[PDB]
Amino acid sequence: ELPEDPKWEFPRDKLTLGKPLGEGCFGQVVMAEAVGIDKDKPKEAVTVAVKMLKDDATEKDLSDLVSEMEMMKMIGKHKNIINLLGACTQDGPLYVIFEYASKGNLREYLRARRPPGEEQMTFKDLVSCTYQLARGMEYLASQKCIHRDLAARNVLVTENNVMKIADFGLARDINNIDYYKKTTNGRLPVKWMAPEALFDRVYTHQSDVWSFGVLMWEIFTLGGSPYPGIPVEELFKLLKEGHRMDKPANCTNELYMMMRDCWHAVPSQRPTFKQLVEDLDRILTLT
Ligand SMILES: */C=C/C(=O)N1CCC(c2ccc(-c3nc(Nc4cc(C)n[nH]4)cc(N4CCN(C)CC4)n3)cc2)CC1
Ligand code: NA
Repeated sequence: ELPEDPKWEFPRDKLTLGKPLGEGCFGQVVMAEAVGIDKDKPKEAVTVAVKMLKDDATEKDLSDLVSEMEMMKMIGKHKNIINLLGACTQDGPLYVIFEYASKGNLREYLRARRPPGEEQMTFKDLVSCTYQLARGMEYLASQKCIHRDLAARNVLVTENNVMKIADFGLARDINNIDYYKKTTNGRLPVKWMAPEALFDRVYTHQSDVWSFGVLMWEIFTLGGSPYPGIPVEELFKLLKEGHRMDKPANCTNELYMMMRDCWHAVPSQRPTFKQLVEDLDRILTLT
């Protein structure tokens, strides 16, 4: 069925599925206890998150879940990327086992910390969040990975408020895009997507940078919805004409100019992740 990969395999007898965390796209995610998944402590149970198919799964859903698991393998480890811990790939349903982030996705996290007009985000927190995600994305870029679905909803927050890029279902090696074919990039959410991904059917690191701009806007509006009141059907005409989202209130001119830089029409005129990391480092240090 699936070719065995001993390096990553995890005994099913050692995994105890628990309460569900939620559902979307090609899968479901449940909380679980894994005994000895940290090999240095073979009798310790760790709380983990298990991604598996839903009952109404399609062939494509399975393909996507396999693709995500395989991608997590190719990427290697980093503090701001959700860690693959192992997989049950043999003699039963596909379980992809990830490190557990207790606080769920960043969009809901930020929305829950909006003031009345479960605590409050400081400016420094927002910049920190942004910086962590830039570092994650820089590392990703260096591993030849394009994520293609960057967005607040695809970031998980740990118990200690560490930001972890997640949901690698759409992620590709940079060389594994079907350039110029009309079906290419057809499953990317339009409001986070670089124009060239649609108009040219390509996807480079600079396309991810565009998405990161949108994510920055989400962060600074505390989980606001991009292009409020503009239907998806009308976006791409407005973008060709040079329309861009206005500056969020609790955001500096400098950080807004960085967003606008990520949204440069010309992909090559956008900053790299490395430049974003350096700039955010400087700003975070100063605050
Ligand atoms: C469509 C893209 C895609 O691949 N999916 C859609 C969204 C689905 C989803 C993912 C994650 C959660 C989720 N996860 C966690 N923790 C977690 C998950 C992982 C892999 N590691 N840690 C926690 C939560 N919550 C929900 C509300 N609780 C109050 C807090 C914890 N939710 C849900 C859905 C995946 C597939
Ligand atoms: Na089914």
